[PDB]
Amino acid sequence: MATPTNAVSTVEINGKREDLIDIIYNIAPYDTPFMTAIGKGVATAITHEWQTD
Amino acid sequence: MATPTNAVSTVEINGKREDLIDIIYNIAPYDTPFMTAIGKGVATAITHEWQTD
Repeated sequence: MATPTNAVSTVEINGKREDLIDIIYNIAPYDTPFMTAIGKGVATAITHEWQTD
Repeated sequence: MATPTNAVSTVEINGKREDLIDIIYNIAPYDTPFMTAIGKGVATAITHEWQTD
């Protein structure tokens, strides 16, 4: 009903390139405060032992 | 049974050395406020005497 009958419109065009941006939006947090706060150490066995007084 | 059938794992081996750290954690307090606050002096006898008025 629209377009002057035999009008060259976006429907008839072939080879229209798509537009996909090269950015992926990810904002999920992955911080580990407790693990960052505490210290590091080495274990040499399945069971790890220490002492208190 | 989620292990290879003929697999040498920590379950069946023997002679594993223990893992005992070389630190002893003691946090008991031993401060003496009243001793630090008051003065110090020398007594030269069994009985110490002074005067008031």
